[PDB]
Amino acid sequence: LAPLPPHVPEHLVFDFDMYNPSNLSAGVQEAWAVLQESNVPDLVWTRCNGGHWIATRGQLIREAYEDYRHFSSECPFIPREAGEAYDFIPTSMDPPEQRQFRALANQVVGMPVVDKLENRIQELACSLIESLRPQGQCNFTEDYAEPFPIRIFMLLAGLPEEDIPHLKYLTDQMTRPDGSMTFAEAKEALYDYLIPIIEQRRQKPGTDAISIVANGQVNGRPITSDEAKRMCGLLLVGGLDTVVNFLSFSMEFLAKSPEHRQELIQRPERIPAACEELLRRFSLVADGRILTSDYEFHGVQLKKGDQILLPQMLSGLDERENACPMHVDFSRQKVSHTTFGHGSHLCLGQHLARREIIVTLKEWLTRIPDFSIAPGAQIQHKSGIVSGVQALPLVWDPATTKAV
Ligand code: HEM
Ligand SMILES: CC1(C)[C@@H]2CC[C@@]1(C)C(=O)C2
Ligand SMILES: [K+]
Repeated sequence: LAPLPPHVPEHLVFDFDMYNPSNLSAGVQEAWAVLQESNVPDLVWTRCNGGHWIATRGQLIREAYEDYRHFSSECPFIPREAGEAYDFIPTSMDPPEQRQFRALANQVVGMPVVDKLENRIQELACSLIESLRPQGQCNFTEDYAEPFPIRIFMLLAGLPEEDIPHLKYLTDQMTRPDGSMTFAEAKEALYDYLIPIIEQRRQKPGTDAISIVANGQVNGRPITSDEAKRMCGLLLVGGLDTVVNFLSFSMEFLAKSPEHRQELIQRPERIPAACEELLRRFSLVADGRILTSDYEFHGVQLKKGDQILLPQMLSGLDERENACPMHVDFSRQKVSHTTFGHGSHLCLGQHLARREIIVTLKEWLTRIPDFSIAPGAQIQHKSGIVSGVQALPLVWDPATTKAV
């Protein structure tokens, strides 16, 4: 626990640890939701992880993402040393400067590429599921959650699949560090990987995402090698540590809820709406901002340089935003969340992510309609900048499945 700063009143202290929350065994979203109990103020100070503010309600989270003059993306991660080393583009930049880089990132991960990759996304989902179908069991995180999104990103990026173990290790040290590497060390190893590839693709431009970023233009002028690396690094993290985790939270839920499986089996056209409700209930990201100057926000004095965690996960879990927020309702009329961000840094890979999710739900339920958590298993979650699932053993009777 770090020393309570003079300007922070004792009454706003709530020592929540975002990398190892106290109620983790009840589920990671349940763990973070203890910040929304009756007794907790809208804005708390935790002495964990060097000390920082935590906005616990959607209203505050949304408001702070909107106000980039007061809440800057220059230092967006806790701990402070990770935020300071963080220099990915466009996420480490505030408008106006940030905006020219979004258009180039959109070219490689936006709807354009989702349409280039439509056939391969569909084919890989169906192939991986058909291969598992006759087995009557799988380790979902290793057998589908990782390979499906990761192989698609490595295809898009023109990178060999043999590089996956190394890159997935490094990306995971930036979001759920095990202690072996600091953020700065993981980030520099990621750049060390990309440096030579970017120079080669600048000399001999190809069709892959690294070539397109490395030879791209930003508001009509050529991107620099340095800028290309800082954008590429960010795409590698997005590709290897977002959807990968979300798919396991969703499959864990479906394995525990036969009535929700039945609803999507009976009415497959509800899968897009089901995806959005699952994106709210199993929201999983939490980054934040740094105060650019002293500022009074919602009755609380904030000081220049103070870090504030604005958990994207928390907005849709707020009861003031959604009634009975821990219940999954595929017919929920107004599904409000900030799972993909809020403000000018809204996720650019959200269309790729929703396609991957929707394809997985549809193709899994077509072939393996009935499945459950392996008998006796207790599913364990992990927390960080992006939360996840440690392992997800599933079982089913092959006699209830069908080959397409
Ligand atoms: C379930 C999946 C995903 C979730 C929940 C998610 C969540 C987020 C969030 C919350 C942000 C904003 C961060 C901030 O404001 O500091 C963000 C930004 C971004 N995400 Fe996604 N993401 C997902 C998938 C992806 C994928 C597959 C990619 C592909 C690389 C990707 C690429 C990006 C990019 C490039 C940005 C930066 C936009 C900017 O800073 O202007 N994301 N994402
Ligand atoms: C917070 C995020 C999910 C968003 C995209 C990848 C991520 C870890 C970043 O560094 C930005
Ligand atoms: K920084």
